[PDB]
Amino acid sequence: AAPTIFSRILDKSLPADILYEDQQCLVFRDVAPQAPVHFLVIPKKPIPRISQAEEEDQQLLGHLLLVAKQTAKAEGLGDGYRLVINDGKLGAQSVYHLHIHVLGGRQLQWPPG
Amino acid sequence: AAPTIFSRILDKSLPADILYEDQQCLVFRDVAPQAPVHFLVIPKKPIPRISQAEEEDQQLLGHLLLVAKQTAKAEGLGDGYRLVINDGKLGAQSVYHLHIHVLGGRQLQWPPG
Ligand SMILES: C[As](C)(=O)[O-]
Repeated sequence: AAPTIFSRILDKSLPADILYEDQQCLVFRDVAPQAPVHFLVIPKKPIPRISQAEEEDQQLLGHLLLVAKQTAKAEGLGDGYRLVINDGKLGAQSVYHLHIHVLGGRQLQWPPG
Repeated sequence: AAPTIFSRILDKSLPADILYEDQQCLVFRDVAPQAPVHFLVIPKKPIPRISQAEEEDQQLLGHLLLVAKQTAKAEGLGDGYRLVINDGKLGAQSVYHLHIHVLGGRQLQWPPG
């Protein structure tokens, strides 16, 4: 039944560098950054993976992408960035709580893994 | 906005392998695939890049993520996949019309470019 590590970031049990918070979501820096700017946008609702989002999540999912781009701008990513959502094993999903990676501050390569 | 190659996919002047279409969006296979399954989810509203989405796009943005995961399921991506949105030069955004890449059918690496 126990929730993921992200539930303990959300309830502030685990210290994190939090960039933004509202009643729907939380934004915090990734502690294993893959770029000079690397942060995560997560819903408070513990959707485990994008494959398990439902129609009722439409507004929340749109809010997560708007918060990602608002936070990218606040972090100074004016020359481009990348949003990544990993689902399951082949996506290399680490924590089974929905998160959007935001990466910037270097040239991102193609393919994206 | 200037016409892009996506304008020619949307008006069906440029043939594509179209997986899904509704009032709000179009889904078609990427012609330079980076994985055995690689398709694009695009809005019909020509938002040039995620950095230029606005609050009024919330419902559309949520719809694009739900169509991405519904189409991933229809394409048999039950072992995981990756969603990628590129913004601007450092994101390696090729076409200035908002698109979500969906990649599956192989193990995606980390970092994601
Ligand atoms: C051919 As493309 C739209 O993945 O840069």
